[PDB]
Amino acid sequence: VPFVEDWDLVQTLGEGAYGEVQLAVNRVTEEAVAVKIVDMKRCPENIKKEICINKMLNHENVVKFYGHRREGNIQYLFLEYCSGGELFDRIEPDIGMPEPDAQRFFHQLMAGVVYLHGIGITHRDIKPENLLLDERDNLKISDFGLATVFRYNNRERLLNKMCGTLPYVAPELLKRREFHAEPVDVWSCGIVLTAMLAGELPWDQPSDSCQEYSDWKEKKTYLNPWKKIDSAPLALLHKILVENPSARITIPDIKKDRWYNKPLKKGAK
Ligand SMILES: O=C(Nc1ccccc1N1CCNCC1)c1csc(-n2ncc3ccccc32)n1
Repeated sequence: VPFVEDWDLVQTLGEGAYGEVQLAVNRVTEEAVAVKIVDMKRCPENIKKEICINKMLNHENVVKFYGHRREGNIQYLFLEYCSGGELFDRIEPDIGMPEPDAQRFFHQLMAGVVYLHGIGITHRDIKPENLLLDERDNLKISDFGLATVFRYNNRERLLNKMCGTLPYVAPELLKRREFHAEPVDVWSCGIVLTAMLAGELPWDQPSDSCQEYSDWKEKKTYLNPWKKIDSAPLALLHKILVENPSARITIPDIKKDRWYNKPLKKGAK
């Protein structure tokens, strides 16, 4: 058993356009889970898609989906709780974080992205606010509200929907009518890596009109944020933040990168 199906809402984890995320604790087991609550009266289609995609997810670096409950016009998505909070909060403004910590988070982010791409899913909005940490500081990708299928029955479909978050979005999304999904998620991962190592975002958007983006294209790496980044991870960023998505490094090649494979001091937590 009796009561095992009861959950107590104990605290608000966050509030935003998606609704709110609360921490819930099981009345009997004390198991902690996150609950995304949405007033479907203010979706029903978006919600269904998010649930359908969540149902496909089973990986250690992706927030797990436990199920959902519909109480009238309120939808309840039960998700894996990540007590370590958002990666965003581990990034010190203007500083970033220690390189070994950034590398470990990057390895884990890559593992989650490889998994998603392997099942034909693109996240479309990778950024530190959406990357969560568990009790051992293991990274988990969250928020599949913009996620979509880019490969089905072994055939790729090109994307055309402009979406994401400007400082993280790849340049082809702003310039081209259609584009491949994978390089767009690679690019945002490179912006996340830059933020972790420098504590700042390099540009407002990767447009010709953006001076900071122009400076990067001109290899002015003596300027911030680049100047703050050691040569080895900077060499990886030179391969990721490549304007032409067809020339941009792919994940299998990121896995062969020198910095990616450099032993640094960091363990779980
Ligand atoms: O799936 C989750 N969230 C989630 C699911 C769907 C849309 C948005 C979110 N959030 C919004 C706030 N930033 C993170 C993504 C989720 C699973 S655990 C969790 N947790 N855990 C700790 C925590 C602290 C702040 C915000 C969310 C948090 N959130």
